[PDB]
Amino acid sequence: NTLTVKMNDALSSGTGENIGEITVSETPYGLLFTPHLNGLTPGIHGFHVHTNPSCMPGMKDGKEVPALMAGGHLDPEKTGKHLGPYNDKGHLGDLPGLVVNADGTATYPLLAPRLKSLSELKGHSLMIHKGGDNYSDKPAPLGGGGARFACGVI
Amino acid sequence: NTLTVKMNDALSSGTGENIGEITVSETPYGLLFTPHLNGLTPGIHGFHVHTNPSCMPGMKDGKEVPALMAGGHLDPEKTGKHLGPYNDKGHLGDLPGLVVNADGTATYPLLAPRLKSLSELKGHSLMIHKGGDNYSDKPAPLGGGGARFACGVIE
Ligand SMILES: [Cu+2]
Ligand SMILES: [Cu+2]
Ligand SMILES: [Zn+2]
Ligand SMILES: [Zn+2]
Repeated sequence: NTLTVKMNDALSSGTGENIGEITVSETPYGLLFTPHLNGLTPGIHGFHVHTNPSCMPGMKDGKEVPALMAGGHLDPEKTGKHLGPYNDKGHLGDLPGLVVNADGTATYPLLAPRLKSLSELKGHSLMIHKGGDNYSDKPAPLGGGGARFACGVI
Repeated sequence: NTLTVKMNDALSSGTGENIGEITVSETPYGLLFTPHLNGLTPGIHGFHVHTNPSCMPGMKDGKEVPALMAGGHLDPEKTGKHLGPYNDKGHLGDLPGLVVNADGTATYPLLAPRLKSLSELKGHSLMIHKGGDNYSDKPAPLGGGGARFACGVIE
């Protein structure tokens, strides 16, 4: 049982290059996200599930913002707080930071214990930000992920 | 709720330099291993709990092998299979691969959902191998961790 999520670079002018795909599976402890991607800045990237089934860019006060139409972080309990994949009090869509190797690839598997079923990701999207994620709204909001680099509807 | 384990480079002649410590904490989802290490090769390293409370070098077939006395991967139900930290059918000691940044540091926290109490780690050891870990015995046995680079013992 799997979900193959294709990921594409998000541009302010639209959808860019494909950079691989992410395969999600169920384990006795939660959903496992096993990436197979390339062309990413080495390091740890914010990685979250967003509300809307779209990666389309959008205008914000007159400026085009990449993958803006994705909406915010999946948060069916309107917590309104970014606390990470290990805190039952924040965004349910908060996944562990994506690990990007030194050669630009991402292969390290990520476990999101709070997510249990493949039906929970239906009608949403997976996002990879430019920045990292400190699993909090301080000092920088939303973990400090900043701009949206790549996105997948799934 | 916390546990600290000092890690030391493993050499054939004995215990080497200290490279920091790993703090283990209990969470509603299992044991969390938060490393504070340095002096590792960038990338992903095999990271597992080993049976024996020892990091001393041993010898096997003509050579001195670093931290050999630590024994094998903690496997209570003698599965004999290295399936990773999310598979109940393998080594209970199988932790997620250790993430080492580009500057040789290790800080990325690792969650091992299969362990729920600090007590389960008592009388064992934590191991950091030279190679990675694909959570399988194929193509290479034991996720391909290979040689033992650093080790720490525990109560
Ligand atoms: Cu996000
Ligand atoms: Cu090992
Ligand atoms: Zn969030
Ligand atoms: Zn193992």
